[PDB]
Amino acid sequence: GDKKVIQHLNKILGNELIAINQYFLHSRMWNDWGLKRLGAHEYHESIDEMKHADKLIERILFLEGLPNLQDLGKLLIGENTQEMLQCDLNLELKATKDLREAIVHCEQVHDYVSRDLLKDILESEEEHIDYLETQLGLIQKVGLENYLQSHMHE
Amino acid sequence: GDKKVIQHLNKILGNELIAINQYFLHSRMWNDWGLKRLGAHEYHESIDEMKHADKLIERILFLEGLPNLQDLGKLLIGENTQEMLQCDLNLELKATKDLREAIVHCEQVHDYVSRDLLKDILESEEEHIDYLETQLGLIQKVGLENYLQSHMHE
Amino acid sequence: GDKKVIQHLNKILGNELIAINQYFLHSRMWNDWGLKRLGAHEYHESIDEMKHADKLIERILFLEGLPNLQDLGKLLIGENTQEMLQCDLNLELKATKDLREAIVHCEQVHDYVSRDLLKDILESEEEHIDYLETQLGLIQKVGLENYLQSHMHE
Amino acid sequence: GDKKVIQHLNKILGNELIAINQYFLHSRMWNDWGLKRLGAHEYHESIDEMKHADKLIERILFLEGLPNLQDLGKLLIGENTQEMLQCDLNLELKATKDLREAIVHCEQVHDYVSRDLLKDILESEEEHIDYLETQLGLIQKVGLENYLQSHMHE
Amino acid sequence: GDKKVIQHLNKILGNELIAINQYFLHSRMWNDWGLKRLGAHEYHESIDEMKHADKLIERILFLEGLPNLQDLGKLLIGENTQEMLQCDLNLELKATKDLREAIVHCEQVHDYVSRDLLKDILESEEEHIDYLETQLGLIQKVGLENYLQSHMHE
Amino acid sequence: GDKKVIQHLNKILGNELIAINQYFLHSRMWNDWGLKRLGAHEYHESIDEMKHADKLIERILFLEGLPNLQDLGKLLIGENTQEMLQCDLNLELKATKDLREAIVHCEQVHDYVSRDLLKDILESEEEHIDYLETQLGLIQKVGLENYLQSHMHE
Amino acid sequence: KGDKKVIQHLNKILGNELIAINQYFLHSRMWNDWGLKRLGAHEYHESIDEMKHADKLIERILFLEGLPNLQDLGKLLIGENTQEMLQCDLNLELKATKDLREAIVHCEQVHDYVSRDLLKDILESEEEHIDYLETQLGLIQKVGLENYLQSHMHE
Ligand code: HEM
Ligand code: HEM
Ligand code: HEM
Ligand code: HEM
Ligand SMILES: [Fe+3]
Ligand SMILES: [Fe+3]
Ligand SMILES: [Fe+3]
Ligand SMILES: [Fe+3]
Ligand SMILES: [Fe+3]
Ligand SMILES: [Fe+3]
Ligand SMILES: [Fe+3]
Ligand SMILES: [Fe+3]
Ligand SMILES: [K+]
Ligand SMILES: [K+]
Repeated sequence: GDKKVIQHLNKILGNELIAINQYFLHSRMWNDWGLKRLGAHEYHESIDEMKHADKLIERILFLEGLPNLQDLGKLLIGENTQEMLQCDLNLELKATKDLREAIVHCEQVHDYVSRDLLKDILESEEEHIDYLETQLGLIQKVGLENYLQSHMHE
Repeated sequence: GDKKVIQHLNKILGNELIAINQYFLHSRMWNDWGLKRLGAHEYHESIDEMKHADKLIERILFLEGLPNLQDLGKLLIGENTQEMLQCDLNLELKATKDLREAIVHCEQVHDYVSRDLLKDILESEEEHIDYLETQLGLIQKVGLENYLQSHMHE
Repeated sequence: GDKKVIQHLNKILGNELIAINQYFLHSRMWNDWGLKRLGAHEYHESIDEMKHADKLIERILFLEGLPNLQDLGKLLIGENTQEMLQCDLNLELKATKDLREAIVHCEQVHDYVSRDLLKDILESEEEHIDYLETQLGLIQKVGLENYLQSHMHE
Repeated sequence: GDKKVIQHLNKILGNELIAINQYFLHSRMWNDWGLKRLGAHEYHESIDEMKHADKLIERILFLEGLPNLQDLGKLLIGENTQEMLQCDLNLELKATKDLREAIVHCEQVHDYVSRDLLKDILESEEEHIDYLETQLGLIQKVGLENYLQSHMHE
Repeated sequence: GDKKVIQHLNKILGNELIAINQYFLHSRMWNDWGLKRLGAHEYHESIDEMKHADKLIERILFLEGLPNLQDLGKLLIGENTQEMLQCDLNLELKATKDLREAIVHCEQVHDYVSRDLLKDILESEEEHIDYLETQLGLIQKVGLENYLQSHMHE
Repeated sequence: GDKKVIQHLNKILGNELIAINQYFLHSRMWNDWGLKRLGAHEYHESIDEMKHADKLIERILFLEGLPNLQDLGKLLIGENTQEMLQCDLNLELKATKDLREAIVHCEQVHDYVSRDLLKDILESEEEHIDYLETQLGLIQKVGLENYLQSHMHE
Repeated sequence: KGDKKVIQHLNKILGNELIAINQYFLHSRMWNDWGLKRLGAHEYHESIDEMKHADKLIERILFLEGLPNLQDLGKLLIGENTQEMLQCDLNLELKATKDLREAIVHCEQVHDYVSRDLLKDILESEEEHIDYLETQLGLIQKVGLENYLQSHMHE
């Protein structure tokens, strides 16, 4: 296994480990505030990131690298719904950037299986961005109090 | 079966007895107003309190005491959804305090089974607090009329 | 809502609230004593009286008065099976009486729907009387010990 | 069959005929404006009143009088959700009153089956009253636009 | 594992061993006599004590202590029903006492899991006590012959 | 019932009571050590002796003797798998022998039903001997470590 | 509004579960890579138990109005064979067991019995795990390392 691929993989893994904690905490927060629809959705984003992290891990061990679950980067914890979303969105725009750089590297050293995995993960983070923007947009279109009312119940 | 524990059990029973009538009256008031989702939850709060009552009466009789269903304390009856919610919270903060005081005493006299009964009751009373705090929070985040709107239907 | 009708209702409601606790304690006393068939029967009487209180509370609120769950008259707790029965009977003989008086009044002011409610409650309370007198009768016919023996199991 | 009781039945009938049409039109109006949930409720209100009319007609016929389906009094047709609710409420306050006198007369000449019929009808108009009052108050408590909103979908 | 806890556990275990044999013998005695409902209830008490023994054994072994099933204390074998109940009752009073001591010692060295295990055993022994006291109480109220009569058939 | 027969019976019962505790202990020991196929088979051996005891108790009693659950003989506990198996085997050899003497004596006084019951027990204790001897021979044929390995998992 | 020191023990305990979650997950995946699929699966389920404890701790903290700290990750004890891996996990549980015990005493002190109760259940579950670990380790001595890994190839 090419040595920089494993580094790019562990960099993505770093990004997924942050997201898991950022999204989990954010979910629980929304739950404790009684905004249980945002709590459910955010809870699902978090489980998603865990499964990306799992795939990455298996891939690294396969290529004979060392998965680093030790270094946890910086959690972006908002203190209200709108910040909370904007943070996740910032965290995604970042992982989106790193994912692209990795896929480039993989393509360059003919590691097409790793490229494929990254490509799948990227499709999913992009779906997440779509959800996030839409969410922010809807707040402008219906107003914050309404938007929040609509995520009280499931 | 120690006599001071039983004074405690009667005191807790006295609190449940107030909650029952209060919650139930609040339920019927929310229903008369068309706020049926609030009505229905309060009713279930009322019923949960009826089950704790039963538990306390059973325990007391077993311990060879005399359950007091006669002295009924002060109902805190609000006259709108915010006061009503606040009164229930004042009641559970009170009821929670006497629960801890009764627990310390069971521990002291080694009445572990009554300790456990009281702790179950406690945890439930603490979930009720979570509910009430969150509701009050929601009214702030989404505005009174939206919160009430989201509580018309079940 | 005629002002005196509401008094009549709140007064009946007052009697239902005394019946609830009396019968419930009676229930659990019998249960503690190992007379599980009386205890079960009495527990259902206490539930019947709870459903009556509910009907009454709603009607009062519909009539735009204030249900009074704060006042609690005198429980008649007995100390043996025969006394407990005689108590529940005294209490129902007294309930029956206030019910008739309330019906007379509803008729006079033409609140026929409130009268219908009470006549339903009435009938149910006369069935309670019928059960009570039959039990007292049975005790004389089979003897106290036989009668209790037939009420150990469900 | 008493001459005056039949008169009273035909009067109660006249009131039902009016209600049938007023509620049916209000139903279709709310349906036309996209307020499909008021539409549906109000449609059921209309249907109850056709069942009352049918009951009344059979009774008149059994008592050998002539049912009068020819005289239709004044429809109270609102022009917005609030005028429409108030029209129905005025209609039902008037109907209730006629019912009360009708019952008094039946009682007087011992037509207890006609009184029983009219009392059932009465109860049902009182529930229509409870429904209306509650809506009117919901409107105050959630605001006209939130109220209309919650009544768009079924 | 703390050495005094393990001695407590082995002591309790010793109780349960007594109770298993006592309750079982009392069970077959009652069947032999044709009092099958007492026989069957007493059999299930015996079984219950076996489950408690097992759990104790698993715990001791886990705390690397050595389970003592070698020393069997003194049985209290009654000679008629009244006496058999009272024995079981004395045994359960004694065992209760020891359970409470074990629980103090556990809490004190911070063995909160063995505490929990004991608190659960205790509550079950406290239920056996209620059955016991109750049966003794019933022999008074319905008389001895009647009570045995009521316990011939299952 | 012959006075000697009962002594023989109470002796066999004295053997089953040992076996029960010994096997039960051994069982929990193998489960502690993670050897769950031996733990579970040993536990079933326990249950089997519990059933034998129960039959002896019933029979003794029917014969109007006093079952003796008081004297517990000498548990033979091993401290490794090989010893445990060898102990259970020693104990079963000793029981086998007591059973044969009892059978002889029953035949002599013509207590053919007790002979039959002991004969059913005997065939069961010889099945167990078969198992043990086989286990021990399997330890020679495939090696200790292999044998234990083969008994780790259900 | 919960007691400040309780919360601190709570975040502390949460902090222990975040380590267990990662340590256990990596061990699970390593054993999988090696084809020790039975150990893989078991460790995976141990990782999941700890994600669940963490979830309850996060809910409690918030309920008591504190700030859950998912930001500081303590030190993962990664072993490099099956015997070290089990022994690391064991160390990790003796450390967790301890912090848990102190946090419970504190709760009893300030009468927060609902938080005590939550910790007492986590505690039990970690003691269940120590039971498994010690058992596996002892099994390695009784049947031999090679046999033992053999019985943990398949599920
Ligand atoms: C001594 C005080 C009371 C006690 C101990 C008590 C106890 C109980 C219990 C144990 C239940 C069964 C819960 C279940 O469904 O599992 C119940 C049900 C109920 N209670 Fe109470 N209660 C009390 C007072 C009241 C009061 C003041 C009301 C007011 C109306 C009330 C209304 C009801 C109603 C409507 C039910 C539903 C039963 C059914 O519909 O099947 N109770 N109660
Ligand atoms: C404006 C005049 C009326 C309109 C627009 C109207 C409309 C309707 C409609 C749409 C139905 C549903 C039937 C189906 O789809 O199966 C219905 C049912 C019915 N109508 Fe009418 N109706 C009117 C007047 C009356 C009158 C004067 C009566 C006198 C009795 C009446 C008696 C009934 C009865 C008994 C039913 C069946 C209700 C049931 O399900 O039991 N209607 N009506
Ligand atoms: C006087 C001595 C004992 C007798 C006569 C006895 C008898 C019995 C009997 C007849 C059963 C029912 C089994 C079946 O029908 O399948 C049983 C179950 C059981 N016994 Fe015992 N036993 C004795 C001692 C013990 C001891 C000392 C232990 C543990 C130390 C024990 C543990 C158990 C357990 C765990 C069960 C299973 C209960 C269940 O079904 O959940 N027994 N016993
Ligand atoms: C922030 C710390 C974490 C928390 C609070 C957390 C929480 C959870 C929860 C509550 C579940 C649902 C459990 C169930 O009911 O089955 C879950 C599932 C799962 N978690 Fe985590 N987790 C965390 C970190 C991680 C990490 C680091 C990984 C991998 C390295 C991971 C991988 C998984 C996987 C694979 C599942 C199963 C998903 C599925 O199949 O539905 N989690 N987690
Ligand atoms: Fe949404
Ligand atoms: Fe809500
Ligand atoms: Fe509505
Ligand atoms: Fe009866
Ligand atoms: Fe009985
Ligand atoms: Fe629409
Ligand atoms: Fe028989
Ligand atoms: Fe295994
Ligand atoms: K809205
Ligand atoms: K009899």
